[PDB]
Amino acid sequence: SSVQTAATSWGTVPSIRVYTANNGKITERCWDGKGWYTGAFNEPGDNVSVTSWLVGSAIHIRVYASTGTTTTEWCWDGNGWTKGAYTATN
Amino acid sequence: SSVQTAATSWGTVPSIRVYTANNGKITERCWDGKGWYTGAFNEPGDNVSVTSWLVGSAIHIRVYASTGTTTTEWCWDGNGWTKGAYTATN
Amino acid sequence: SSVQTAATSWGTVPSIRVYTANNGKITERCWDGKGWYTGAFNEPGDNVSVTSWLVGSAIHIRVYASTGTTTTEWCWDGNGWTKGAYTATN
Ligand SMILES: CO[C@@H]1O[C@@H](C)[C@@H](O)[C@@H](O)[C@@H]1O
Ligand SMILES: CO[C@@H]1O[C@@H](C)[C@@H](O)[C@@H](O)[C@@H]1O
Ligand SMILES: CO[C@@H]1O[C@@H](C)[C@@H](O)[C@@H](O)[C@@H]1O
Ligand SMILES: CO[C@@H]1O[C@@H](C)[C@@H](O)[C@@H](O)[C@@H]1O
Ligand SMILES: CO[C@@H]1O[C@@H](C)[C@@H](O)[C@@H](O)[C@@H]1O
Ligand SMILES: CO[C@@H]1O[C@@H](C)[C@@H](O)[C@@H](O)[C@@H]1O
Repeated sequence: SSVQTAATSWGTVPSIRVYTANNGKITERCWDGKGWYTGAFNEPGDNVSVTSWLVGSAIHIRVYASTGTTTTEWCWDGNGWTKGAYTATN
Repeated sequence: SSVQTAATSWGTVPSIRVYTANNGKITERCWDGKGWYTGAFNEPGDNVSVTSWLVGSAIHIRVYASTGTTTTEWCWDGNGWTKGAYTATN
Repeated sequence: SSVQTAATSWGTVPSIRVYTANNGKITERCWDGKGWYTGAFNEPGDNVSVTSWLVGSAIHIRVYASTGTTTTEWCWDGNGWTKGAYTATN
């Protein structure tokens, strides 16, 4: 019905990422202290969750995008978004 | 049908905040080690996400509240809740 | 019928937990740096959120599981999942 969001943040600036699932597409908005901008994340899904962790100053993000019973993990490790090994039996 | 929640926590006590979206209104329950109480956050939304970060011992919280395609950011930085600069274009 | 997910992570290995609400049941998938495996968490809910915090190297997790207007908190504190004191009046 309404759009569905997930958010994560890191450091003390801070950096924030907000994922929005909207009519079966998930997009990303980004804050690194200098204003909101559109991020590179673009994947299909009706539902989104996210978690992230720092290794020093390098951010690692995992976005979990679901359509039906299939959840697909997407990984940011500094070098673009790549499909992760996550599987489930839903 | 069911209500929809988002949660964040910080420190080692810990402090926890649970946001619940219910029939278009989001409310807040709080734990700081001494029992659950109703927090000050009260905003419209059908969907809620949240993230938080520490700057030293000072907590900062961002709650993302959505109704239809409009997501509104709310900010706690120690001194009450204020509308954030987040915009999307959904 | 789309599933709904929540995620948390900790440390820098990292450890990740992904909770999936699916036809009124919430299940758990786990990563601690080897493969993905099925976790012990199994509770009723149409909606799930989660937060976690470290006390030293010991993980503490709180999962908020909602069915209708009733949100139930589940606690991992290193030995097993136990019902938490969380209440709300939804
Ligand atoms: C630098 O690129 C921005 O930040 C990264 C951590 C990701 O969230 C990416 O999609 C976004 O466009
Ligand atoms: C190195 O493996 C990648 O990162 C791990 C933290 C997990 O998210 C895994 O599913 C992913 O493919
Ligand atoms: C001190 O006030 C309590 O904690 C703050 C961090 C906020 O979550 C606020 O809504 C709540 O009432
Ligand atoms: C300083 O700006 C405020 O805090 C930032 C971390 C962002 O959440 C932004 O939208 C908000 O207006
Ligand atoms: C050791 O047990 C595994 O990890 C714990 C932190 C919990 O996530 C539990 O459900 C899971 O099976
Ligand atoms: C010790 O109390 C347990 O842990 C706290 C951090 C809260 O989650 C509370 O609801 C729970 O019963």
